[PDB]
Amino acid sequence: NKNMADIEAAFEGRVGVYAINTGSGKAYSYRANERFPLCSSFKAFLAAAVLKMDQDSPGVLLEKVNYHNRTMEPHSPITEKFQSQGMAVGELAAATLQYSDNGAANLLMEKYIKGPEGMTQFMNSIGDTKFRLDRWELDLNSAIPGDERDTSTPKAVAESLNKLISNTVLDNYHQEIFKKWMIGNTTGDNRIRAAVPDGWVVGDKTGTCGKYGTANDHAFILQGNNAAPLILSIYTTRKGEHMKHDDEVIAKAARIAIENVK
Ligand SMILES: *C(=O)N1C[C@H](NOS(=O)(=O)O)CC[C@H]1C(N)=O
Repeated sequence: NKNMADIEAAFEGRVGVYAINTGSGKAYSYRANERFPLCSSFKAFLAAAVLKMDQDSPGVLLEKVNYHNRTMEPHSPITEKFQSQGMAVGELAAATLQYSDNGAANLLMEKYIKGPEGMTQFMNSIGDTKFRLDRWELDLNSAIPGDERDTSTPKAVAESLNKLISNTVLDNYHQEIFKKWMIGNTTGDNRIRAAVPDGWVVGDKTGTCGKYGTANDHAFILQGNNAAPLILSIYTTRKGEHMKHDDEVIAKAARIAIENVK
Protein backbone atom coordinates (compact mmCIF):
# COMPACT_ATOMS: atom_id res chain seq x y z
CA ASN A 1 0.00 0.00 0.00
CA LYS A 2 3.01 2.32 0.25
CA ASN A 3 3.90 2.01 -3.45
CA MET A 4 2.20 1.03 -6.70
CA ALA A 5 4.08 -2.26 -7.15
CA ASP A 6 2.83 -3.48 -3.76
CA ILE A 7 -0.73 -2.40 -4.53
CA GLU A 8 -0.59 -4.28 -7.84
CA ALA A 9 0.96 -7.41 -6.34
CA ALA A 10 -1.74 -7.68 -3.66
CA PHE A 11 -4.49 -6.84 -6.18
CA GLU A 12 -3.17 -9.79 -8.23
CA GLY A 13 -3.62 -8.28 -11.69
CA ARG A 14 -2.48 -5.33 -13.76
CA VAL A 15 -2.64 -1.69 -12.64
CA GLY A 16 -1.93 1.16 -15.04
CA VAL A 17 -1.57 4.75 -13.88
CA TYR A 18 -0.70 8.08 -15.46
CA ALA A 19 -0.93 11.40 -13.63
CA ILE A 20 0.22 14.89 -14.53
CA ASN A 21 0.18 18.25 -12.78
CA THR A 22 -0.76 20.56 -15.64
CA GLY A 23 0.71 23.56 -13.83
CA SER A 24 4.17 22.25 -12.94
CA GLY A 25 4.47 19.50 -15.55
CA LYS A 26 5.33 16.90 -12.91
CA ALA A 27 4.18 13.46 -14.05
CA TYR A 28 3.91 9.95 -12.64
CA SER A 29 3.77 6.74 -14.69
CA TYR A 30 3.17 3.07 -13.84
CA ARG A 31 2.43 0.85 -16.85
CA ALA A 32 1.19 4.16 -18.30
CA ASN A 33 1.75 3.00 -21.88
CA GLU A 34 0.29 -0.49 -21.56
CA ARG A 35 -3.17 -1.28 -22.93
CA PHE A 36 -6.28 -1.84 -20.78
CA PRO A 37 -9.97 -2.28 -21.65
CA LEU A 38 -11.86 1.01 -21.88
CA CYS A 39 -15.20 -0.32 -20.58
CA SER A 40 -17.58 2.63 -20.04
CA SER A 41 -14.73 5.16 -19.87
CA PHE A 42 -14.95 6.05 -23.58
CA LYS A 43 -18.36 7.63 -22.88
CA ALA A 44 -16.79 10.87 -21.61
CA PHE A 45 -15.06 11.25 -24.97
CA LEU A 46 -18.27 10.35 -26.80
CA ALA A 47 -20.02 13.21 -24.99
CA ALA A 48 -17.16 15.53 -25.97
CA ALA A 49 -17.47 14.46 -29.61
CA VAL A 50 -21.17 15.33 -29.49
CA LEU A 51 -20.27 18.72 -28.02
CA LYS A 52 -17.81 19.22 -30.89
CA MET A 53 -20.43 18.29 -33.49
CA ASP A 54 -22.69 20.97 -31.98
CA GLN A 55 -19.78 23.42 -31.96
CA ASP A 56 -19.49 22.71 -35.70
CA SER A 57 -23.28 22.89 -36.28
CA PRO A 58 -24.93 25.07 -33.60
CA GLY A 59 -28.16 23.48 -32.44
CA VAL A 60 -27.21 19.79 -32.60
CA LEU A 61 -27.51 19.54 -28.83
CA LEU A 62 -31.22 20.43 -29.10
CA GLU A 63 -32.12 18.02 -31.91
CA LYS A 64 -34.49 15.35 -30.61
CA VAL A 65 -33.89 11.60 -30.80
CA ASN A 66 -36.77 9.11 -30.70
CA TYR A 67 -36.32 5.43 -29.84
CA HIS A 68 -39.77 4.16 -28.84
CA ASN A 69 -39.37 0.71 -30.40
CA ARG A 70 -35.94 -0.06 -28.95
CA THR A 71 -35.10 -2.90 -26.61
CA MET A 72 -33.12 -0.88 -24.07
CA GLU A 73 -29.57 -2.01 -23.30
CA PRO A 74 -28.88 -3.01 -19.67
CA HIS A 75 -27.63 -0.10 -17.54
CA SER A 76 -29.63 2.66 -19.22
CA PRO A 77 -30.92 4.50 -16.13
CA ILE A 78 -31.80 7.71 -18.01
CA THR A 79 -32.72 6.55 -21.52
CA GLU A 80 -35.13 3.91 -20.20
CA LYS A 81 -36.81 6.73 -18.25
CA PHE A 82 -37.33 8.97 -21.28
CA GLN A 83 -38.15 6.30 -23.89
CA SER A 84 -41.83 7.26 -24.18
CA GLN A 85 -41.04 10.66 -25.64
CA GLY A 86 -37.39 10.75 -26.64
CA MET A 87 -34.48 12.87 -25.57
CA ALA A 88 -32.48 15.83 -26.78
CA VAL A 89 -29.02 14.98 -28.13
CA GLY A 90 -27.38 17.07 -25.41
CA GLU A 91 -29.22 15.15 -22.70
CA LEU A 92 -28.12 11.86 -24.27
CA ALA A 93 -24.52 13.08 -24.10
CA ALA A 94 -25.00 14.17 -20.50
CA ALA A 95 -26.58 10.81 -19.66
CA THR A 96 -23.88 8.64 -21.23
CA LEU A 97 -21.17 10.53 -19.30
CA GLN A 98 -22.76 11.33 -15.93
CA TYR A 99 -24.80 8.11 -15.60
CA SER A 100 -22.73 5.82 -17.87
CA ASP A 101 -25.94 5.18 -19.82
CA ASN A 102 -25.49 2.37 -22.34
CA GLY A 103 -28.56 3.10 -24.44
CA ALA A 104 -27.44 6.71 -24.79
CA ALA A 105 -24.00 5.62 -26.02
CA ASN A 106 -25.37 3.28 -28.68
CA LEU A 107 -28.02 5.81 -29.74
CA LEU A 108 -25.42 8.54 -30.21
CA MET A 109 -23.12 6.19 -32.13
CA GLU A 110 -26.07 5.12 -34.32
CA LYS A 111 -27.32 8.60 -35.24
CA TYR A 112 -24.58 11.20 -34.72
CA ILE A 113 -21.13 9.73 -34.21
CA LYS A 114 -20.48 7.24 -37.01
CA GLY A 115 -20.33 4.10 -34.92
CA PRO A 116 -17.34 2.86 -32.93
CA GLU A 117 -15.28 3.63 -36.03
CA GLY A 118 -16.39 7.27 -35.84
CA MET A 119 -15.63 7.38 -32.13
CA THR A 120 -12.10 6.17 -32.86
CA GLN A 121 -11.71 8.70 -35.68
CA PHE A 122 -12.67 11.55 -33.35
CA MET A 123 -9.97 10.48 -30.88
CA ASN A 124 -7.46 10.04 -33.70
CA SER A 125 -8.24 13.53 -35.02
CA ILE A 126 -7.25 15.13 -31.70
CA GLY A 127 -3.95 13.24 -31.76
CA ASP A 128 -4.84 10.16 -29.68
CA THR A 129 -3.44 7.26 -31.70
CA LYS A 130 -3.79 4.62 -28.96
CA PHE A 131 -7.56 4.78 -28.43
CA ARG A 132 -9.59 2.21 -30.33
CA LEU A 133 -13.29 1.48 -29.93
CA ASP A 134 -14.21 -1.55 -32.05
CA ARG A 135 -17.62 -2.80 -30.87
CA TRP A 136 -20.93 -1.51 -29.53
CA GLU A 137 -22.41 -1.79 -26.06
CA LEU A 138 -22.33 -4.23 -24.51
CA ASP A 139 -19.95 -6.50 -26.42
CA LEU A 140 -17.12 -3.96 -26.06
CA ASN A 141 -16.89 -5.01 -22.38
CA SER A 142 -15.45 -8.52 -22.85
CA ALA A 143 -12.00 -7.36 -21.62
CA ILE A 144 -10.19 -10.49 -22.84
CA PRO A 145 -6.46 -10.42 -21.94
CA GLY A 146 -4.36 -9.89 -25.05
CA ASP A 147 -7.32 -8.53 -27.07
CA GLU A 148 -6.58 -4.95 -28.16
CA ARG A 149 -10.16 -4.28 -29.25
CA ASP A 150 -11.80 -1.51 -27.23
CA THR A 151 -8.61 -0.54 -25.40
CA SER A 152 -6.38 2.44 -24.78
CA THR A 153 -3.51 3.33 -22.45
CA PRO A 154 -3.68 5.27 -19.16
CA LYS A 155 -1.45 8.00 -20.60
CA ALA A 156 -3.43 8.42 -23.83
CA VAL A 157 -6.67 8.75 -21.84
CA ALA A 158 -5.11 11.36 -19.55
CA GLU A 159 -3.64 13.35 -22.45
CA SER A 160 -6.92 13.32 -24.38
CA LEU A 161 -8.84 14.54 -21.32
CA ASN A 162 -6.27 17.33 -20.89
CA LYS A 163 -6.72 18.32 -24.55
CA LEU A 164 -10.47 18.51 -23.96
CA ILE A 165 -10.03 21.08 -21.16
CA SER A 166 -7.00 22.98 -22.54
CA ASN A 167 -8.51 24.81 -25.55
CA THR A 168 -7.32 22.47 -28.31
CA VAL A 169 -10.60 20.91 -29.49
CA LEU A 170 -13.58 22.49 -27.75
CA ASP A 171 -14.17 26.22 -27.54
CA ASN A 172 -14.61 27.72 -24.09
CA TYR A 173 -18.42 27.48 -24.12
CA HIS A 174 -18.36 23.77 -24.95
CA GLN A 175 -15.39 23.06 -22.69
CA GLU A 176 -17.36 24.54 -19.78
CA ILE A 177 -20.32 22.24 -20.46
CA PHE A 178 -17.98 19.25 -20.70
CA LYS A 179 -16.28 20.14 -17.41
CA LYS A 180 -19.60 20.68 -15.63
CA TRP A 181 -20.72 17.26 -16.88
CA MET A 182 -17.55 15.61 -15.56
CA ILE A 183 -17.87 17.41 -12.23
CA GLY A 184 -21.47 16.24 -12.02
CA ASN A 185 -20.58 12.60 -12.69
CA THR A 186 -22.61 10.35 -10.42
CA THR A 187 -20.62 7.10 -10.42
CA GLY A 188 -17.14 7.86 -9.11
CA ASP A 189 -17.43 8.43 -5.38
CA ASN A 190 -15.48 5.26 -4.52
CA ARG A 191 -12.56 5.70 -6.94
CA ILE A 192 -10.45 8.81 -7.56
CA ARG A 193 -12.82 11.03 -5.58
CA ALA A 194 -12.30 8.77 -2.55
CA ALA A 195 -8.60 9.70 -2.61
CA VAL A 196 -8.90 13.50 -2.50
CA PRO A 197 -9.36 15.85 0.47
CA ASP A 198 -12.73 17.39 1.14
CA GLY A 199 -12.76 20.75 -0.65
CA TRP A 200 -11.09 19.59 -3.85
CA VAL A 201 -13.37 19.28 -6.89
CA VAL A 202 -13.16 16.24 -9.15
CA GLY A 203 -14.53 15.69 -12.63
CA ASP A 204 -14.29 12.02 -13.56
CA LYS A 205 -15.59 9.18 -15.71
CA THR A 206 -15.56 5.56 -14.51
CA GLY A 207 -15.55 2.23 -16.31
CA THR A 208 -16.43 -1.29 -15.09
CA CYS A 209 -16.49 -3.98 -17.77
CA GLY A 210 -17.99 -6.73 -15.61
CA LYS A 211 -15.30 -9.13 -16.86
CA TYR A 212 -11.73 -9.95 -15.82
CA GLY A 213 -12.06 -7.77 -12.72
CA THR A 214 -11.71 -4.73 -14.95
CA ALA A 215 -12.36 -1.23 -13.60
CA ASN A 216 -11.02 2.25 -14.25
CA ASP A 217 -11.44 5.98 -13.56
CA HIS A 218 -9.95 9.10 -15.11
CA ALA A 219 -10.37 12.65 -13.91
CA PHE A 220 -9.25 16.22 -13.61
CA ILE A 221 -8.79 17.43 -10.05
CA LEU A 222 -9.12 21.05 -8.91
CA GLN A 223 -7.31 21.75 -5.65
CA GLY A 224 -8.77 25.26 -5.52
CA ASN A 225 -7.02 28.56 -4.93
CA ASN A 226 -6.84 28.78 -8.75
CA ALA A 227 -4.47 25.81 -9.02
CA ALA A 228 -4.07 24.29 -12.47
CA PRO A 229 -5.76 20.87 -12.69
CA LEU A 230 -4.20 17.53 -11.93
CA ILE A 231 -5.01 14.83 -14.49
CA LEU A 232 -5.23 11.23 -13.25
CA SER A 233 -5.93 8.07 -15.25
CA ILE A 234 -6.18 4.65 -13.58
CA TYR A 235 -6.95 1.35 -15.33
CA THR A 236 -7.00 -2.14 -13.84
CA THR A 237 -7.71 -5.67 -15.04
CA ARG A 238 -7.08 -9.24 -13.92
CA LYS A 239 -6.41 -12.70 -15.32
CA GLY A 240 -9.58 -14.67 -14.55
CA GLU A 241 -12.73 -14.02 -16.57
CA HIS A 242 -15.06 -13.88 -13.55
CA MET A 243 -12.67 -12.30 -11.05
CA LYS A 244 -14.12 -9.26 -9.31
CA HIS A 245 -12.80 -5.71 -9.49
CA ASP A 246 -11.90 -3.60 -6.45
CA ASP A 247 -12.72 0.11 -6.09
CA GLU A 248 -10.37 0.38 -3.12
CA VAL A 249 -7.39 -0.56 -5.29
CA ILE A 250 -8.15 2.32 -7.66
CA ALA A 251 -8.49 4.68 -4.68
CA LYS A 252 -5.15 3.49 -3.25
CA ALA A 253 -3.46 4.03 -6.62
CA ALA A 254 -5.00 7.51 -6.80
CA ARG A 255 -3.48 8.52 -3.45
CA ILE A 256 -0.02 7.44 -4.62
CA ALA A 257 -0.36 9.23 -7.96
CA ILE A 258 -1.65 12.44 -6.37
CA GLU A 259 1.18 12.46 -3.83
CA ASN A 260 3.74 12.21 -6.62
CA VAL A 261 2.40 15.02 -8.85
CA LYS A 262 0.92 17.52 -6.36
C1 LIG B 1 -19.50 0.78 -18.17
O1 LIG B 1 -18.39 0.30 -18.12
N1 LIG B 1 -20.57 0.27 -17.72
C2 LIG B 1 -21.86 0.99 -17.72
C3 LIG B 1 -22.51 1.00 -16.35
N2 LIG B 1 -21.77 1.96 -15.51
O2 LIG B 1 -20.82 1.40 -14.62
S1 LIG B 1 -19.52 2.46 -14.63
O3 LIG B 1 -19.81 3.78 -14.04
O4 LIG B 1 -18.35 2.02 -13.88
O5 LIG B 1 -19.02 2.75 -15.96
C4 LIG B 1 -22.52 -0.42 -15.77
C5 LIG B 1 -21.20 -1.20 -15.90
C6 LIG B 1 -20.56 -1.10 -17.26
C7 LIG B 1 -21.33 -1.93 -18.31
N3 LIG B 1 -21.68 -3.31 -17.98
O6 LIG B 1 -21.67 -1.48 -19.36
